Amino acid sequence: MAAGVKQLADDRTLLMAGVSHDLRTPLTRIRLATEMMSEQDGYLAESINKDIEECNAIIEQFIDYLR
Amino acid sequence: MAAGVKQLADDRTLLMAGVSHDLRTPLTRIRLATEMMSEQDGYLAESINKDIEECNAIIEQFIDYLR
Repeated sequence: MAAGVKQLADDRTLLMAGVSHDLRTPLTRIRLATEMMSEQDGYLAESINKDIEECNAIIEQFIDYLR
Repeated sequence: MAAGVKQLADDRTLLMAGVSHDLRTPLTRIRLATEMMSEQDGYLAESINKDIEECNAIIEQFIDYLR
């Protein structure tokens, strides 16, 4: 295949296992951190897992221009 | 200037204001969320602002191959 392409792939799988793999370990430790005060004020606990949901949206929106 | 370049810039300033701008709003809300249990266990509070410090390191290391 003649074309010359070295920056048109390996980004969707490299951006998840690349950044996610590391940003996924902090929500777990803090899962229990906020889970503790999640009783005196469950609010925080969800405020975390929620920022995580937005973390997945930002990854697909910022990856939309990395193909 | 003859060369043809459309993917060799606008990435360092587009990756900070691009991703940071959004990932910086969750540490503030949680700044107070964990700040609450930061007394019954300040540990968590720092566990957050710390993941943030690593958030800046990961951005410069993942940006090192985006020039």
